[PDB]
Formats: sequence, C-alpha cells, structure tokens
Amino acid sequence: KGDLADRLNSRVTVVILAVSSALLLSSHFIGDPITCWTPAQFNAQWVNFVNQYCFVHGTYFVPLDSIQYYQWVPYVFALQAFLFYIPRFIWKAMIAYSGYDLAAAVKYVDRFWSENRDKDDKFKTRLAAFEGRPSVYIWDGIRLARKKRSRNMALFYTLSTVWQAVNAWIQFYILTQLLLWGPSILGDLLQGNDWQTTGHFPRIVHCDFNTVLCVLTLNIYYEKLFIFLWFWLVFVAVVSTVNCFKWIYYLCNKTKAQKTIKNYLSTAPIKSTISDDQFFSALGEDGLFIMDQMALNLGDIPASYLTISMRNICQDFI
Amino acid sequence: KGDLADRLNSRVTVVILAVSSALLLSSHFIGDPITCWTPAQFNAQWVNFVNQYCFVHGTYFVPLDSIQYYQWVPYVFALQAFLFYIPRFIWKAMIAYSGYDLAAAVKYVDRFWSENRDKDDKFKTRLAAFEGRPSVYIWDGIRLARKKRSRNMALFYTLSTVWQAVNAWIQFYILTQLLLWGPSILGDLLQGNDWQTTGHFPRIVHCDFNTVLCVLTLNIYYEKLFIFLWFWLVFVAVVSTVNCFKWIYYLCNKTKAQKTIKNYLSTAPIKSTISDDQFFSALGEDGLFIMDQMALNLGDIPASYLTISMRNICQDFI
Amino acid sequence: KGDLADRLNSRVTVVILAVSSALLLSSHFIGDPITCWTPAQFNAQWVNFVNQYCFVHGTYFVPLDSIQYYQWVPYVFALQAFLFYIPRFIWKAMIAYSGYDLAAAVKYVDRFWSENRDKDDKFKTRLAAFEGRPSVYIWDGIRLARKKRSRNMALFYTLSTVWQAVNAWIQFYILTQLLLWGPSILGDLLQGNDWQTTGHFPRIVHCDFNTVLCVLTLNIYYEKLFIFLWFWLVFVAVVSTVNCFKWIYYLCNKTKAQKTIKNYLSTAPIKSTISDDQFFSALGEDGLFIMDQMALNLGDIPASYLTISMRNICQDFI
Amino acid sequence: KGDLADRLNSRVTVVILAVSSALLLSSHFIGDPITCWTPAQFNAQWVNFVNQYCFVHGTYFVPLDSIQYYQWVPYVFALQAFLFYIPRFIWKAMIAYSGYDLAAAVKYVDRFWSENRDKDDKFKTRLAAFEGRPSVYIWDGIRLARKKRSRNMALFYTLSTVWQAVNAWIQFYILTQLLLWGPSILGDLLQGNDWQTTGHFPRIVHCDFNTVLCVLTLNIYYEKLFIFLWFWLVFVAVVSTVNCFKWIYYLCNKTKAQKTIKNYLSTAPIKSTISDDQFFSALGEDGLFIMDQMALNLGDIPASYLTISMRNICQDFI
Amino acid sequence: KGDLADRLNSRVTVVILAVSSALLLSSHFIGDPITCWTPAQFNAQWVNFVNQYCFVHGTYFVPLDSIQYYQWVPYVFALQAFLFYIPRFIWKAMIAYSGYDLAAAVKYVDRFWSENRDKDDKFKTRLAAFEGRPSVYIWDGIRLARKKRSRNMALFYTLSTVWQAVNAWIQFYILTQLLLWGPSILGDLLQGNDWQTTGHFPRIVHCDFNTVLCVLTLNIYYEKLFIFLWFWLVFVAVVSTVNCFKWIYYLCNKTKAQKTIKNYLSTAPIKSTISDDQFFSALGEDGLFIMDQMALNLGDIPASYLTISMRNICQDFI
Amino acid sequence: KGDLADRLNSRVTVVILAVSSALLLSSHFIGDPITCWTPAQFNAQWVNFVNQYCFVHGTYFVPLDSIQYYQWVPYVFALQAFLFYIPRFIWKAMIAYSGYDLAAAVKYVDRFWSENRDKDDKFKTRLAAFEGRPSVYIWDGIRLARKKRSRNMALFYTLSTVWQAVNAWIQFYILTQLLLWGPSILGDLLQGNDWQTTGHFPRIVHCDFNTVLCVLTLNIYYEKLFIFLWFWLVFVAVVSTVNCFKWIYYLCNKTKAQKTIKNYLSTAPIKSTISDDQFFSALGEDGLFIMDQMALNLGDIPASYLTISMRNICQDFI
Repeated sequence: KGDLADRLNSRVTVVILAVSSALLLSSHFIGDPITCWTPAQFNAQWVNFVNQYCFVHGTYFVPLDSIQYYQWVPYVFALQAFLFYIPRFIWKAMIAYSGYDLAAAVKYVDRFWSENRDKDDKFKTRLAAFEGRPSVYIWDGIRLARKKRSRNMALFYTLSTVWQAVNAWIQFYILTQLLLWGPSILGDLLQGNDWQTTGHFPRIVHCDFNTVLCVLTLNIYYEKLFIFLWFWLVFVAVVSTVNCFKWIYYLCNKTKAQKTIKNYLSTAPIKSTISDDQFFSALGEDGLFIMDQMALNLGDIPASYLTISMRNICQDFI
Repeated sequence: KGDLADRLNSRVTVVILAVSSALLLSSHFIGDPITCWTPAQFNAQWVNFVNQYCFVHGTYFVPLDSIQYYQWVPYVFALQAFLFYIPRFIWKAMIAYSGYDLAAAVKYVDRFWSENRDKDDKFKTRLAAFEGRPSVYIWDGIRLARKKRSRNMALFYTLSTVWQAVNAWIQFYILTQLLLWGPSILGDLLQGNDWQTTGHFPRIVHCDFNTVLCVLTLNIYYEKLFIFLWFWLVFVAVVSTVNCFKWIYYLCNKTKAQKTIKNYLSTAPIKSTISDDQFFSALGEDGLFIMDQMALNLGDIPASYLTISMRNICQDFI
Repeated sequence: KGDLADRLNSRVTVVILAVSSALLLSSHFIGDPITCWTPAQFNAQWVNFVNQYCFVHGTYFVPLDSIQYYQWVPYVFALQAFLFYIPRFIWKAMIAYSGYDLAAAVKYVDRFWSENRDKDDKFKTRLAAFEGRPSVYIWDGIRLARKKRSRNMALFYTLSTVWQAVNAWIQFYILTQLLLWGPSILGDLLQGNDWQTTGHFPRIVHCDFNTVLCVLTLNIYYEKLFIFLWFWLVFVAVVSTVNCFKWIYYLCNKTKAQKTIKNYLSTAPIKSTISDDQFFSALGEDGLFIMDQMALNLGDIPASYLTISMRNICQDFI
Repeated sequence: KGDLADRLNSRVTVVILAVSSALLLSSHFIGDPITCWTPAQFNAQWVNFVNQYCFVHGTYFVPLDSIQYYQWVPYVFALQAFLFYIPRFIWKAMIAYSGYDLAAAVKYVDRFWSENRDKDDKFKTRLAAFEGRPSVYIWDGIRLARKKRSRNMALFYTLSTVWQAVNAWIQFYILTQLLLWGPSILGDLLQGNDWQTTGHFPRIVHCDFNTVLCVLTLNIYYEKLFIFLWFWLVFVAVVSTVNCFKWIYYLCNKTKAQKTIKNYLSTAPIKSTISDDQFFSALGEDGLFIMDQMALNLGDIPASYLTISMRNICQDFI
Repeated sequence: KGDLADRLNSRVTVVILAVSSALLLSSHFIGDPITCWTPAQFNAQWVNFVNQYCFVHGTYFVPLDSIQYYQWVPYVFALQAFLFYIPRFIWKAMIAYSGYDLAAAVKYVDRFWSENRDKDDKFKTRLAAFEGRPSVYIWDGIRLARKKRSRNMALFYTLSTVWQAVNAWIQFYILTQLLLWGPSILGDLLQGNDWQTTGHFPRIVHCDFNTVLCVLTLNIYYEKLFIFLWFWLVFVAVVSTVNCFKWIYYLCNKTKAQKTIKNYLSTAPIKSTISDDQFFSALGEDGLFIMDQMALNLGDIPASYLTISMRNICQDFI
Repeated sequence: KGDLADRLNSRVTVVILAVSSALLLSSHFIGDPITCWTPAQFNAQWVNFVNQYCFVHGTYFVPLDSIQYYQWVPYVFALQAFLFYIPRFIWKAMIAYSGYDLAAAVKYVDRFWSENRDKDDKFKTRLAAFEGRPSVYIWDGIRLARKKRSRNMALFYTLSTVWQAVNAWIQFYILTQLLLWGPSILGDLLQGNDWQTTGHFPRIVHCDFNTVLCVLTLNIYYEKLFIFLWFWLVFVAVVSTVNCFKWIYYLCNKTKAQKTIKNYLSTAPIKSTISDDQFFSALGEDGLFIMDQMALNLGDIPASYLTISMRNICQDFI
C-alpha cells in the first residue's frame, strides 16, 4: 500500500484528463462535431459529406462586418494523462532497483497492528509484542538491503519527486502552447467580450469550397475546458513543487531530518542504554526513511512503538 | 468516520448542484434545446442548422405589441459544486497537518464500544475496561501530538468553519449575480405576471438571420430552478453562519467550553483525588476538542466513561 | 429505529407525491404533451413547432356552440413532497438538540431483547437480566441528559406534531387553491357532465396564431388525479390532527399520562419498597416519555419488564 | 406472520386488478388505442391528430344497415384494487388498538417450535418445554392486555370481516354499474351474436368531425375482461360472505366456540386438577381467540401442547 | 412437499397451455396478425387501417375456382389453463378442511430421515430411532385429527381425483367444440390436401369493404397447434382417468388396500404381540392413507420402518 | 443420478433438434423467409404482401432453359425432439412401477463413498465400513422390492432399450420420407451439380399471380442441414441398436451375465463360507442388475467392495 501525501494527485490527474479525452473523442466520433449550411439546396447527402470535408480540411473565421486545433486537443490530452502517470511507475521501478521493498514491509507492519491492536491481552505487553515479531523483520530487511545499493534510497525518492515536479511544469507548458495566458482571457470573458469581439475561440466559421458557413458545436466545450485545466494544472504544479522543495531541503539538511525520531524516542519510560547518535549511525541511510514511510502510512502511535523497539534491539551495528 | 452536525450539507449541496448541472448538460447535449420556425419553407436541414445557429449566436426578446445565460448556468453550477466540496478537503488536510488524527481515534473508540458494550461480563467492570484499553490510546495520541503543532487544533477547526461560511455566502452572491432579488420576482410571478408582462425570463424570442421566432424549451426549467436554489442557498448560508458563530464564541470564551466536561465528571461516584483545574490544564489545548468530537460521533454515554477514565489516569502532566 | 404510529404517513406521502411529479415531468418531457391541427397543410415541422409554441404560450377554451396550470402542477407537487418530508427532519434535529438520544437507546434495548428473549436459561431469571444490563444504561442516559435541556422533551415532540398537522393543512390549502371544493365537482362528474357542459377542465382548446385547435393529452390525467389527491390529503390531514390533539391533551393533563406506567407496575409480584409517586417524581420529565417510546417500538411485554426494573433500582433521586 | 384462510384473497385480488389496470393504462399510453380512416387523403399528421381527437371526444356506434367508458375502466380498476387492500390495513390498525399483539406472539411460538421440535433431547420432556418458555410469554401478554381494551378482540375481528364482505359486495356493485347482468350477455355471446347484432360493446364506430369511421382496438380486450371479472368478483364475494357468517355465528354462539379447546384438553394423560369451566372463565375473552389464531398459523399439534400447558399453570385468575 | 404420481400433469398442462396463450396474444398484439392488398394504391395508412378492420370484422373464405375463431383461441386457452390448475387448489383446501395436515407430517418425516439416515451411529439402533421421534408425532396427529372430520380422508382424495378426471374430459370437449375429430383431419393432411382442397383452415381469405384479399399469418400456427393439443389432451385425460379408476377401486375394495401394509409388517424379525387386525382397526380410516402418502413421497425403506414402529406402540386404541 | 452409457444421446439429440427447430422458426418468424421481384414497379407494400402470399401459397421451380416443405420441417423437427425425449420418461415411469428405486440407492452409495473414501481412519477397516451402513440398505431395498413386481427389472430395462432403438429407426424413417437416400445426393453435390442441374432443392422459383420470381433464402440452410441430420441420425440409430443387442443378449444368456460378479468376488482374501451359486440364487433376479448399475455409476472399486460385503451377509435367503 501507499498513501503518499499529494503524490496521489497523479491518480486524480490521470482520471480527469483521461475522462475528458475519452468524452471528446466519443463526441466527435459519435455525434456531429460540425454542421454546415449552404443557401442553395440539400439532399441529406450534401451535408453528410460537407460535414466531414469542412471538419478534416481547415476552416477560417471572420468577424461580422485558420485556427484548427480540433485535431490535437483530444489526443494531446491522452498523452498528458500518460505522462502524468509515468512518475509513479518510475518510483516503483526505482524502489525495486534499490534492493529494499517498501510495499511488503508496510503491509506487514499494518497487518500486525490490525491483528493485535484490539486484543485486550496484547496491550499491557504492548512494546514487547512490537519488539518480538515486526521489528526483527524490519531489521532483517535493513541488514539484507544494506549490502545492495540501499544507502541513498532517500536520494532516489527525492529524485523521483524532482522528476514529478518538472513533469508537472512541462505538462503545463505543453497546454499553454496549444492555441492568452489564462486570467487575461478570463477577464476578457468576464467583462462581456464573448467571441465575436475577440477573434480567437470561434463558433461560426466560413468554409472553402470550389460561403458554406459551418458551425462548430464542440468549440463551445473547449474554451469552457481550458479555463479549468489551466487553473487545475497550475495548482497541481505548485503543490508538487512545494513537495519537491520540502524533500530536497529534508535530504540536504540531514540534521533536522531526525526531529520526528528524537521526539518519538522521548516517550518510552526507560531510556535504557543506547545513545541516540550511535542508534542513528546504525540507522543512518535507509531506516531514517523507512520510519518516515511507516509514520506516513500507519500513523504516529503504531510508529513510535516501532521506532522504540528498533532502538531496544539495535545490535547489528552497535 | 465523522457525523459533523450540518457540515454534511456539503454532501447534499454537492449532490443537488451536480445532479442539476449534469441534467441540464445532458438535456442541451441530447435533446433539442431550442426550436425555430421561419414561415417560408423547410427541408429538415434548414431547422437542424438554424437550431445550432440561433443557440450559439445570441437571441433577443421583444413584447407582443439580448439575455443569454444559456452558456453559463450548467457550468457555473458544476463550479459551485466543486467549491462547495472544497472546505471538507481543507479540513482533512488541516487535521493531517495538525499532527494528530481524529479518524483513527474515533474509529478506535467506536470499535471498542461496539465490541464490548453488549458482552454481559464486561459491564459491571464497565469503567475499568474503558480505563485499560482505549483511554491509554487516547492519552498516548495526545502526548505524541503535543510535540508537533497541536495546541491550536480548535483554532484550525474554527478557521475551517469560517472558510465554509464565507464560501457559502460567496456562492450565494455568484448565483444572484447571474441574470431581481428573489421573493420580489416570486411575488411578481405569484400575482400572475408570467413572462410577457415582465420582460425578463423569456420563452419566445426572435432571431437575427441575414423573423425566425425561435422558442427556448430549456428556459422553462431555469426560472423554476433559480426560484428554488435561491431559497436553498440562503438556508445553507445562514445555517453554516450560525454554526460558525457558535464555534467562534466557543473558542473565544474558553470558560464555557468546559461545561460538558464538568458535567461529565460529576457522575463517577468516586471523586478520587484529582481536581478539575489541574486535569483541565493537563487537557487544555487539544483534549478539550477530542472529547467534543467523541461526544459528537459516539454519543454521550460512551463519552462520559471515556472522559472519566482519562481523569483517573492523568499522570503525564499532573 | 422508529415505528411512529401514523407519522410514517410522511413516508407514503412523499413517495406518492414524488412519483406523481416525476411521472408527469417525464411525460411532458419525453412524450407529446399536446397536439395541434391546422386545416391548411403540414410539413412535420409546422406541428413539431406549433406543439411547443401552443404549449408554452397560453391556450383558451370555448364551448361547442385562459386556464393554464400545466406549468405549475408537476412542480408544486415536488415542493409539496419536500414540505411533507421536512417535519421528520425537524423532529430528528430537535431530539439531537434535546441532549438525549432515542435511536441509540431503543436500538440497544431491542438488541438486548432479541439476544436473550429466546435463550431458555435467561428466562427464569427474566427480571434480573433486565435489571442488570439495559436498565442501568437507560438510567445513565437519563441522569446524563437531565443536566442539558432535557426536561421538556415531551413538549418538543408535541410541538413537532403541531408543526406536522399545520403543515398537512397548509399543503391541503395549497392544493385546493390551484385552479370547486372537491365532491361538488365529483358529483358534477358523477351525474354525467364531463367537460363540454362544464367549462373547467378542458381537453380541446383553441390556440392563438398570427384556429389551431390543439388537444391536451395530459389534461386527461390531471382531473383524474386531483380527485384522488383531494381525498388523500384530507385523510392525512385529519389523521395527523387527531394525533396532534391526542398528544396535546396528553401533555396538558399530566395526570392520565401515568396510566400505562401504573398499570405496568401492578404486575411484578413483589411491590418491594418504593412508592409510585416518589418513583414518578424521579422519572418525571423525560422517563415518562422514554417508556412510552419503548412501548411503541418494542411492544408491551419487553417494556413492562423494563419499567419494573427501572423502579427496583431508582436511587439517583430517591 | 399470518395465514388467514381466504382472507389472503385480498392479496390475489389486489394483484390481478392492479396488473389489469396497469396493462390497460400502458396500452392506451404507449400503443395506439384507436385508429381512424377518412376516405379523402392522409398526411401522417391528419391521423396522428384524429386519433387523439376521436379518442378524447366521444364516439357513437351504429348498425350496418354514445357509449364511452374508455375513460373510467383503467382508473376505477385501480380504485377497486386500493379498496380491496384497505380491510387488511383496518384489521392491523384494529389489532394495534386492541392492546394485544398477534404478530409478535405467533412469531414467537413459531420460532420456539421450529427451534426445538427436532432436537431429540427436547422431545421426551415435550410438554415441560412448552410449559416453561412460551406459555409464560402468552400468559404474560394476556395479563398485560387484559387491562387495556382487550376483552372484545373477537368482536373486532368479526367486525373487520363484516367490513370485508360488505366491501366485496360494494366492489361487485361498482363493477356491474359500469356500462347486462353477466351470464345473459355471455349466453348472447355463446349463441353467436357478437357485436353487430347486439348494439352494445362496439368495435367499429363513427366519429363526428366538422364519417371518420374509427376502430377501437382496446374494446376487444374489455368485453373479454368483464366476462372474467364478473365471475371472479362474485366468487370472492360469496367466499368472504360465508367466512363472515361463520365468524358471526362463532361469536354469537359462545358455546360451540369451545369445541376445539375441549377436544385439545382431552389428550394430556393427566387431567390434573383444574376444571375446564374455571379455566375457560380465566381464558374467556381473549385467549379463546389467541388459541384459534395459533391453531390457524402453526397447526394443531404445536397448539394442543400450548393449550394444555396454558391449563397446567392457570393461576392468574384461578 | 408432494410428488403425486401423474397428478403433476396439472403443472405441465398449465405451463404448456399458458405459454401457448401468451405467445399467441403477444403475437397478435405486437406483430402483424394479418396483411391486406387491394390492387388500386396504398399510402401506408390504407393498409395500417385495413389490417385492423379486416381483423376485427369478419372474413370469409372461397376456393380458387365466415370462419373466425381468431377472437377465442388465445383466451379460451388461458381459461383452460386456469381450469386445469383448479383441482390442485381443491385438494389443498379439502385437506385443510379434513382436520389433518399432510404437508407438515411428510416434511417432518423427510427431514428426520435426511438427518439421520447417514449418521453411522444411528443405524444399528435404526428402528428405535424411528420409534422415538417421528412415530410419536404421526400418532399424535392421528389422535388429534380423529376428533375432527378425519375418517373419510381417502374419500376426499378420491373425490378430488374424480373431479380432476371429469375436468380433463370437459377441457377436451371444450377444445373439440371450437371450429373434424382429429386424426381424420390429420390423415386428410397426411395424404396431401392442405387447405385449398379442404375448405376449413384457410390462409387466403377475401374481405368485405364498401376484393381486399387479406392473408392470415397466424392461421399457419393454429392448425399446427390443434393437431398437437388434441393428442396431448386425450393422453392427459386417459391418464387421469386410469388414476381415478385405480383410486375408486382402492377405496371401494377396502380389502386389497392393506396389501402394502401387510407386506411391510412381514419384515421386522420380532412379530412381538399385536395382531394385524387390531392394528388395522386402530389405523382404519386415516392412517391407512397417511402410510400410502409416506410411501409415495419418501420411498419404501423409510416407510417400512415407519409403519413397523407405528405398530410397536399402537396403544391409543388397542 | 444416472450416467447411462450412450443413452445420454437422448440429451444431445433433443438439444440439437430443438435448437435447430427454434432457430428456423425464429428465422421465418422474424427475418424475411422469401423475397419477390416483379419487373413492373413496387411501393414497399406490394412486396411486403407478395412475400407472405408466395410463401403461404405454393411455389414451383423450373430450369433455366411444386416442392414446398417449408411448412413442415421446423415443426416435424420439434416433434422429433419430443419423441426422442420420450424413452427416458418411459424408463423412469417403468422403474417407478417396478417397486424398487435406483436413484435413491445409487445416490446413497455415492454419498457414502464420497464421505468416507478419503478419511484416513476409515480405510484400513475399508470393508467393515461397506458392510455396516450401505450394504444393509441395499439388502433391505432388495428384500422389500422382492414382494412387489421386481423379479424382471432387467426385462423392463431391456424393453425400454428396444423401444429406444425402434424409436431411433422410426425417427430416421420420418426424416428420410420428407422430400434421395443421402450420400447419393451428397456425391451429386460433391461432383459439382448444385441445384440448377439437379431439379430438387431450389433457391430461385417462380410464383403464380393473377412471373414473380421469388427467391427462397431459407432453402440455403436446409440442404446444408439434412446432409448433417442424416449422418447424425444414422449414427445415433446404430449406436442405440448395438446397445439394444448387447442388452438382449445379456438377458437371454443369463450365464455370461455373472462374469463381472464372479470376477469381483475373487478379490477379498477370505472366501469365507458362502458358495457363489447360493449367493447368486439369493441375488438372482434384481441384485444382478443393481450391481451392474452401481458399477456403471460409481466405478469398479467402489462396487467390488459393495458386492463383496453383500456376499458376507447374505442371510435373507441363504
């Protein structure tokens, strides 16, 4: 499992973009994406062809005295969705390459906690239980992964987050270069300049034919969709960027990363033998990140017990 | 879980607004949102185009001797729904940031109560049971969150409620600026002035064409929908505002916030050692709010026992 | 749970009114709510427009020598349904405000009775069982709610019932002012004066057009629906009114409210120590109503035991 | 539960009448309930209007040298269904008012019998079991209901049955006054006089129009439905009437009502102390009817044991 | 339950007749039951009316040099189905009136046998088991029903069977009087005289109209259905008649009715005390039929044990 | 249950014939079973009538210089299916008449074997188990059926098989007399003489009309179906005939019927007392067939044990 804070905006982003793309493709593959009218005569076969013709071939707009992105929006959107989903796969491949495994360990500690957090018998001996079964498992995983490219796992995660933020900004750029910078156009539309006093974003366009005046139905759903995707992509971008900055400052500092651990270790009413600094040096590279992931998935109570137990038996290094 | 009193009007509000928006969009995307009639001749292709033309392009109304919001209602409504749902997400993110966790603790005490409120054996020793398992959990959570930005959690909640009330009023304003103040128009309609003696809210409108007289079907479902959304939004707004005022006066007073707790503590037939004031100072910032949430979700009986037990073991501070 | 006697006519009323409203709206949104015929010529586009025109615009009726409520029935009906559902929500909010909680207590005693009314072992000690587990719960609830605005809960209930009866009469008035007083019209229809010798309730009406003779299909389903809703609303109104009068006389008398309790207490073959009057004064405001609700939901047998047990341990007041 | 003998013809009656009414309404709301033919010309819009016109407006029939009940059959039928369902609701409300409760007691004895009629251990002590658990419950119910308007419960039931029989006859009268007395018309149809040599029941009728000769499809399904409903309603009526007479003679006699009880009490090979007459006077008003209901729902074997046990412990009166 | 031998031809008969009737009604209510052709001109509205006209009004047939049962077959068939189902209901009502109950007893002995025919422990003591639980139940039922109109239950059953056979023959007569006696017509069709050299059973018929030559599609499915229903009804009739004769000779003889019982009683290797004749006189009226029903439903093995046990304890009479 | 070897070709035969018949009936009841073309003019109502006319009335075929079985194939096929299903019902009725019951006994021994063929405890005492429970049941059934027309049950089975084979041949004859003997026609079609150089099996046929040239679509699916049904029916016929011959030679010989039994009895390493001939005479008429059925349904291993056990306790005759 994994409940990464606001890295699950890949999920919602993929869903929203893919549903928009599928809706638009089903629209201009099922319904009528255009209508045409020449003022001479029809036979229900003129129009059924001029529709496809004026749609495929370009159209141009004029005021009432050749913008054609109809062929790229509902495809660039699916490509955006795929590129938003990629970074999660990157992180999973990277954790597979790191030697360790987070899914197994988190699921294991979760199952143990859900098994015997309720049993009234296993609650007075609350810390001995965590000291017996799951902490030995976590320590065995640490000791087994320590000998295979797991001393920079935090670096791998923060690199994945850098990739995620850069990807968000690149998707935003790809969107805004598909035609002006958003709220200017919105204010132009909020003041009452809809499309005939604007030029861009047309809905009544003439057609070349060797004066066909075809109307674009779909174009009413686009500029009510860019107005929204702009806001939502910029929000996603700044959220992922503040997450990236938090993680990079976490990694670089290395001194205020042990805040939560030192606060956890100040609860067990023993303080038996082992100083923190030797414990941390025993838990330096990886465990400082595994404990963070455990705190993120399980909570704080079922993680303070874990990190206390992992101190009471730290004997593989010191 | 959470059963917040009349903060679950975000749920019903989102549902009603989104279902209205989806119904209107499906209507003027499937059925015919307009009909047109010119008194010369038709070919089943004149009308199938003039419909879209007169719909996209503006229309104007005249008496029987250019109001066009057709392009903003079924979108502003979905935006309203989203903005109504936002504050719940704000509160969840804020409680995640507060350090503590309400969902876990409330679910835990609920599960414990539902497990052994029925077992006849665990009912004579009713208070020792609550003193053993769940109260220790709550106290451990308090002591662990006390060291991480959890001393103003009530302030965070009341700030969320301020945001919710302001949002309700802003949604009401957005609605009423989409065209006069409600019951005036209703009385004008209750006295028998439907639309031809009114001007606004038309259903038979002429169309420019280089005398088309197009009829707007949908416009019969709008002014039977604004009349209702006005009432419902003002009701939601005043309810959320009285909730906000209750919470802000709760936080500001700090003296009549301990009413329910002092009334709970006057039931256990012991009154063993610990004065209330030291107990309250031990439970000052957070616990006074956790107990309120417990009373709100579980009831009063399975909360009086909890707050009594949490007094009989208060030894982390005093 | 709750099985309130003939307050569950809010359920059936909401269902019938809402299903009628939805049927009529789906009818004149899917089928043809009107047909028109001019004796000149058609093109399958004249009629498809004149239908909507003559429907939206008014129509007028003449004998064979401008009644238009088509735009208010299938909406006023949904509003009626909502206003019928309101009073149950009022009662639930009021019981939440009263401090006590009926749902929890009734469900608890029901679950206890359904658990050990069958077990043959727990039947000789039938009264000791009710004296141990559930009666202590009920008394704890009473003692905890006594200190928070629960001394007029019967008044709250009877106020809700007053509201319900007034609402029934107001809905009846709203219906009858939508056009004569019912059985007069019915007898006029039972003697063989259908619509052409009556004037009102037309089905063949002329239409203005700058002699269209449009027929109103739907109008055959209305005056076969008012004839029924009149009867049903007056029945609901008088039932709710006799319930309201019963409750108001219950509350006002305060002396023949203790009939069922004094009859229950005359069964346990002990009559141990406690006089009734001190018991009643200990159970004065609230418990006299909780016992009534228990009798209403569970029955009489699983309530006589309850009220006997609650006498054998009455020691919080006397 | 309840398996009332041939009072469950309310169930089958409601089903048959409601399904007929729904079928006819769906027929002349979906299909074509009439067809018209004028020998001049059509345009697929003449007929689509003349259908509704000649249907709503009256029609008249002539031989081949203004009967119109099309607007009352598929509504009077639904009203009949409702009025057939009413008496069961009357009986349930009356038993709720009687103070006692039959559903609970019958379900209880049924559950007890189904639990331990199979267990081989609880079969030698067959009568002690019935004497312990369920008979005490029945006696407690009797003693608790005796003090609240339960001394005429048999009178309430027989009054409900009187109402049911009168209702059956009134429904039959309502049917036969909708147009001759049944088998006369049937024999007229069995001898080969279908409709043109009869006058009534037409299928080819002329239409007023300022010689349209409209054909009535539906009228082929009516006089094949009255022929059946007549028979079925008269059968239901006489069955309910013989049931009513049986019950009224039961109540009035009061002496041959104790036949089944005296025959039950002649099986237990003890005849311990209690004479029948004192037992009956202890069981006079109500229990003589509860035992009948038990015999009707459970059978005779699981009721003879019950009435024997209720004799072996009759000590509340004698 | 009940597995009556070839009285379950009411089930298959009702199914076949009702499915045929429903198929034919759906056919000439959905598809086209007739087609018409006049050699002048059509407008897709001439034929859509002449179909209904020539269908409702009669048609007549002529050779190539007014038979109309289209309006009675798919209704008389449903009536036949109902009248075939009736006798089972007669038998159930009659067994309810007899005082005894077969369903309960047969289900009880079946459940007991299915419970402990497999358990290896309860198989050496095979006859003591049947002597303990179920035989006492059967004897109690006999002794309780003996005092209420159960001494002619075999007569009731054989009367029901008489009714069933008479009903079968009457249904056959009703069919054959709907137009010649079957195999004559079949042979006329087996020798190659289809319909134009026969007169009856037409498929091309002229129509009166003030030379329309309408073709009857359905008439191809009728005379391929009478040919089958004749055979099947005569088979059902003779089967039910031989069953009736078997039962009437069973009842009348009264001496070769005790064959199976005397053959059962010759297996238990005890022959303890009780002569058969006294046993039979103790089991004279009813039990001789209950044992037959048990043999019919359960088999012979789980009935020989039953009738042996019921001999080893016969002490209510002798 | 029953797994009769290649008597379950009644199942597959009924399925194939009924699915073919239903497909053809749905074809010429839904689609177009014929098309017609006169070279003058059409109006979409000429053809919609000439189709039915030329279909019902006969057609005749001519070469390119009145075969009509369209009205008997898809009915004779359903009749064939019914007559194929009959013999299984004959066998079930005959086994019901025989006095014994095979379904019960086979299901019983199957359930016993499936219960304790796996339990490791009940496998060393493998033969004592079969000697205790099921063999006693089989012997009791034999002894109880021996006194009621069960001494020729093998004769009944072989008579049923004679009926089945005769029925197969009669169905084959009915098919081949519906028009030449199969592979002659196939070879005529395998050499390239499709239909115009053949005469029979036409697809382009002229129509009488007071030169219509109607084409028969369906006739392309018939002579691709007779070619298959001929082969399949002859295969079924010879299979059922060799089965019949096997059974008749089995019954007639009576000496090589005891082969399998004598081979079974040569496995138990005891050969305790009872000679085979006395055992066989004790098991002469019926048991020799029951053992065969058991071998056929269960296998050989769970039948050798059975027939050994039934020898070790044969004491009802010798």
